[PDB]
Amino acid sequence: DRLKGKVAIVTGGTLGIGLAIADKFVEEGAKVVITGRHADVGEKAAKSIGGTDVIRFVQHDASDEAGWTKLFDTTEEAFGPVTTVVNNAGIAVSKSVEDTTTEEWRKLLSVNLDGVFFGTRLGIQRMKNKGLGASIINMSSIEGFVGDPTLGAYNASKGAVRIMSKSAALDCALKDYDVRVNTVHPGYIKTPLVDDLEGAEEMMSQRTKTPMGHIGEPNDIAWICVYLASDESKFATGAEFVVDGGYTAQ
Amino acid sequence: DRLKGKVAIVTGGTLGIGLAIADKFVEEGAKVVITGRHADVGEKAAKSIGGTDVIRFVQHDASDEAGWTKLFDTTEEAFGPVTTVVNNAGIAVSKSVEDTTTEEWRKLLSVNLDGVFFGTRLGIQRMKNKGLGASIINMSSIEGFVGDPTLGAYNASKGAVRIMSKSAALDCALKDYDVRVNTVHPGYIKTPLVDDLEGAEEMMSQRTKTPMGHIGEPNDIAWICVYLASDESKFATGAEFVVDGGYTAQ
Amino acid sequence: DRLKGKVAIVTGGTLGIGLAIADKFVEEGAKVVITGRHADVGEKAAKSIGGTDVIRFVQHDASDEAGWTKLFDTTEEAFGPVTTVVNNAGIAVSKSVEDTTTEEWRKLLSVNLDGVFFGTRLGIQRMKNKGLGASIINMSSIEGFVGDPTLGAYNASKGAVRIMSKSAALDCALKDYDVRVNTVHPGYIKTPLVDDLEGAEEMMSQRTKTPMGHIGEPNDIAWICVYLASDESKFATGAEFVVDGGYTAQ
Amino acid sequence: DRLKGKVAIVTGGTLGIGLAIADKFVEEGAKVVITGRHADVGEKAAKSIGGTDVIRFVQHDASDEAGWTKLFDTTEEAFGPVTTVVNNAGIAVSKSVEDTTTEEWRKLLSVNLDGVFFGTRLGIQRMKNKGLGASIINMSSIEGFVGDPTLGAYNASKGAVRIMSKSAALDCALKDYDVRVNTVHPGYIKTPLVDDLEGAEEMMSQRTKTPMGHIGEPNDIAWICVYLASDESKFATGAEFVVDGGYTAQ
Ligand SMILES: [Mg+2]
Ligand SMILES: [Mg+2]
Repeated sequence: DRLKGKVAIVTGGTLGIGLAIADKFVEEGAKVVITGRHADVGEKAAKSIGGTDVIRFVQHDASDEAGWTKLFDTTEEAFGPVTTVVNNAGIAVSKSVEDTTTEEWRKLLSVNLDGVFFGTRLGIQRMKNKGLGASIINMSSIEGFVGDPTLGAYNASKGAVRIMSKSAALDCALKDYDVRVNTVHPGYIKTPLVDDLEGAEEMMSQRTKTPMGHIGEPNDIAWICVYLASDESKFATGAEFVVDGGYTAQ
Repeated sequence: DRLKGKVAIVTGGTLGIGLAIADKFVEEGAKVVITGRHADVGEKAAKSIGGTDVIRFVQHDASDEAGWTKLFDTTEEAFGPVTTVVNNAGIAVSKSVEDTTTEEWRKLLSVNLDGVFFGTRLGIQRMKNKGLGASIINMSSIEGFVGDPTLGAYNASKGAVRIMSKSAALDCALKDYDVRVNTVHPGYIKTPLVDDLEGAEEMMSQRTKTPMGHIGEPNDIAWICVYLASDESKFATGAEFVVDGGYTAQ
Repeated sequence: DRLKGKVAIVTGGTLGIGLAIADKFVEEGAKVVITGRHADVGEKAAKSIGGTDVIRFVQHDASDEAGWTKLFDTTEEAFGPVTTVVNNAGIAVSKSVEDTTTEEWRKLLSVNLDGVFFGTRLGIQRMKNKGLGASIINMSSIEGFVGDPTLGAYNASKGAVRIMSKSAALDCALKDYDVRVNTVHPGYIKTPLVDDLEGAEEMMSQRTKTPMGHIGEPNDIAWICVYLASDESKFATGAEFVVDGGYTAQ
Repeated sequence: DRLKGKVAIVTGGTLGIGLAIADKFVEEGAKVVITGRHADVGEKAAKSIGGTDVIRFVQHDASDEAGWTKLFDTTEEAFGPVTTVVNNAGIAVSKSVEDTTTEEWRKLLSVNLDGVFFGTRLGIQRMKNKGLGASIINMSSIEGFVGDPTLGAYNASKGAVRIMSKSAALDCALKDYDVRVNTVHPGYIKTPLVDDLEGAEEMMSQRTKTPMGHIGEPNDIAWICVYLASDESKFATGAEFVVDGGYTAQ
């Protein structure tokens, strides 16, 4: 068990990428709380992985600052001290910077940026100085690395997460908090969200997009998260982890 | 005159970096509108560079979305079609991610991020398809590249500006808008803000910080902006320009 | 066993980083050939990890092009088809670009650059199209990311390894070779070489160097290589993996 | 005259990119020595820009270490102390890492890497501590940033130049040598070399390659070199300058 004794919060954990991360975390012996906006989906999501001795659903909107403090108390009350925060909750808008409304601009940043900030900030306050091998894993993207002309606000959010985590990682390092902070940069990953977008996977699978000629699967992101959640990565902080089938290598 | 016929809006243009950018722009034959929050500082700032045939002050808070539209109308009414937007307005908070209040978080992002978004978006809408050699120059930072443990929210903002601008450049490139978008990444620059911070220049001048052993001067940032504003840089877009005395090279 | 059925060649595998990589690889069920220049060191290195059913020493200088072919034949004869090449062999010279003799320049590049090229090229030729989950792992450095004023030729080499590997990954991806190529970028790692350098660990442990306040240990590099060698990382190619205690994050 | 009093050596200066750099340098008032392997081409190249009071051809192979010392003596004897070295000489091979012969591997690195090293090293020794506003400009590439599956050895060379220059820049900075070192990263630039390759510009102009939909012209690289050669860039060292029509921004 590579995550023995670990206690993790995975936001957006009821579907797609966060679901697999949750799945593999429990598999490696961690206790897990997954968050989502819908109780029915969330409960069934948690149950699909295991019983309440290893995983629980908690309804939480990642942009809900007050809820974050509650989320931590509930998790600790369930499983004990939190060791791992995976800020995975995120939304995407398909708009150019030119075509981005302010309502869209602020809605997306509310989840993608403020949510990652709330979880990082709270995670540091709660996990520092307890010798937990604590780990904050902030879900950025390939869109944190390069631009996409139709993902303006998303790019801003993922680029914001990338460098902020470095800020967080340095602080924790310098203050011996025993908290690492890192970013994971998924390329295109096959999720039900992508399967809803007609022709999207086909677009993403083009060699000019993803060199390997296919997009990834949620477990590809899950395994890199396990590495970063485990003490195997005790010397890695402030770094970006790219799993994109070669998207950003060209 | 390398900026002949250019018409520029320089936000935060009444002091430090934006002041010199304005100064050199007029020197190269551009017409310039500078923005600031204080009229007494702003008017005198404009007068120190030239008369109203080449430069004007406009009171505007860069986080003021509605004001951005007024700013464009006033500039075009004064000088004709805008060819150059310099998103330079920005504030800094000296707090770790851990110690960052949400008010500080939102105040800083409102100027540093929303303001760059407002000016980029409006700038694209207003400058596209007019064959102006149009140029959007977004002021990021060395803090868009690496972390600083006491600049959490600032890192987030400058990282957001870095990758969003890339989004913007691609769209403009792909759509033949004749608008380039680029980022400038100043290192430590001697400004009245820095001279107000006791011992700050001395900290920034340490070789572990700035290899050259001194910090820069506003004209150092001014000249790279001129390059980016002129048609000498017609093939440069979506790229980052670093002037930091070697800060990020180590 | 995360490396079940894997067959690996670890160059420079008799000491420090390559030693632990070899150690953990066998631990995860891989068969391993380690290379070195000295038989007494090498044989004992192999014996310390296991018997000849799981690990063997082979005397080979990584700059030895002809030897590379012998190395592959011996490994396959011993263990079957090679699935994993770890280009880890490398030397360092403590000279500025200014003070670098051409002999030092060429000696270092012969091991650090030519050796990684020889092993990548041969590895691709030998491992492609066999459905092995084949993985080339090229040992770069933090010195592939940023400069060091007293490591001129080393920077050149590690920067060469970083971008060449990307070339390699794309080709393998685009041609469906089933070979991934990635780079690992160790920061300062406690090795017998470092313990031989008086005061070196102390210099590397300074917060201006390594934020965490200590340097790493060979197992820190070992575990990221395992990740990259296993099918957990099947969607990762052309990417850089940084384990440096935060060195490059500031 | 932005290059008043400057004395520059431009290798590969008889054609394409180096030719324009030479052209614009003289235009900005610098004295220039251009190098090439053919006397007839070189002489006519120099004459096309001006008389021997402002530019001279010198036959030199950039991989010729001994010749470098001669090149410096001849230039200084002609125009006085050298202030600017532009390492622009370079060759490309269209081979994958897999398909790269060692003869090709070593030939390309001999010009692209050893040549840049010889010029950087010699430039530092000769230009330091003379208050010349000295500038070393090393021609890397977009291929110093991302991989290309058919430019294996080229990628290695341009990635090597990128990080080595940082090494050089840090050293000069830390030692107050008054020498900056920087890299320029051309994307696709229309040269007679490209015009010789059938369908190449058409390939390079595809939106999936260069967002702007066309490739650049030698003067695009020329102007960024002028900036870096002038004292306008006195605070820029160890940085990469990307002029690629958006190639690397996606
Ligand atoms: Mg750094
Ligand atoms: Mg790319």
